[PDB]
Amino acid sequence: TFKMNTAQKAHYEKFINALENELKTRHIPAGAVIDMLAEINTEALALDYQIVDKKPGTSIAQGTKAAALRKRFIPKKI
Repeated sequence: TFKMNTAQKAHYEKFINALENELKTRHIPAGAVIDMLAEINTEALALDYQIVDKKPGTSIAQGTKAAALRKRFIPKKI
């Protein structure tokens, strides 16, 4: 994330942490992940970056931690 500025990184980390928190108590199905990506990327757009799912069209398992999330949901400057 060395290419990203502080605003982009703050937004991205807020997302990763919130996502980890959601996953404490549930699985998130593939269609919900797609909806989530559109929601967060619409916001990230205003900050000139996007989050890319490296495992697109898949669900996310309960208990998945931030370090794992960061390897799957990768931020890229637009």
